Amino acid sequence: GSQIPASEQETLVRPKPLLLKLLKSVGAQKDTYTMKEVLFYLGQYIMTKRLYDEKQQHIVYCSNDLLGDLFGVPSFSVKEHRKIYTMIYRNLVVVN
Amino acid sequence: GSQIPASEQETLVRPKPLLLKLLKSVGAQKDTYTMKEVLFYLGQYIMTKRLYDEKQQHIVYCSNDLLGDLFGVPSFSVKEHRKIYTMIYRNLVVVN
Ligand SMILES: O=C(O)[C@H](c1ccc(Cl)cc1)N1C(=O)c2cc(I)ccc2NC(=O)[C@@H]1c1ccc(Cl)cc1
Ligand SMILES: O=C(O)[C@H](c1ccc(Cl)cc1)N1C(=O)c2cc(I)ccc2NC(=O)[C@@H]1c1ccc(Cl)cc1
Repeated sequence: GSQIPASEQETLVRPKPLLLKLLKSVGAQKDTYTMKEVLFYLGQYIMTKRLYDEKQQHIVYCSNDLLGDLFGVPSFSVKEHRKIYTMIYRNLVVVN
Repeated sequence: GSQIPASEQETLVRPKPLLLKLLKSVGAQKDTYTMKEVLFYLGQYIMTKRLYDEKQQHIVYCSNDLLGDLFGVPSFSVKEHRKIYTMIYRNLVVVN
């Protein structure tokens, strides 16, 4: 989360089928996570498939990728935390 | 429009306050347009403010532009025709 209220970073959530598959494919193994954990695994993911741009590393390109289907965009910046979060929020259910 | 029938491109619409200002900001001067015209002005806007990705030209990076707020995305592909129509529709009222 970095600059997302730490309180919000610990928010307990249940990823929907598509996001859950993304997570487990990189090593995750629960059905319930904290936002901070999702970001972490989503972080490994980006890193392993190298969805980042070599010369412009803070920009991710997920056009022809499963991530692109979850987020619904061809690219985003890892510097804009609030936007990534809301993009992640649509692929899960917040456990109350 | 494209991938979208001509019957749909000619649909009559009334942009909402923000999209309207957006349109008039690039030379438009009506309060009601056809989808085809909105796309055209929106095309000039994108081009005029150089919002296209230099190395992935089919991607409109509108993250830090008012266009980002209206479309609700940090970016989008000009190949996703139906998605663009949807984003535009949310910003207007179809003149019945
Ligand atoms: O570790 C961080 O603090 C940072 C981060 C950036 C934005 C947000 Cl919302 C949370 C965390 N982050 C990265 O900088 C990062 C960037 C790339 I390019 C690749 C991996 C990576 N690793 C991270 O753990 C996160 C991160 C992971 C997934 C996503 Cl979608 C965004 C950022
Ligand atoms: O001219 C077209 O047929 C095409 C177009 C693409 C998608 C849709 Cl839905 C309608 C029209 N189009 C562009 O390819 C385009 C691309 C860029 I990058 C910049 C301008 C541009 N000009 C256009 O007239 C359109 C277009 C304009 C605005 C938007 Cl939001 C999307 C496409």
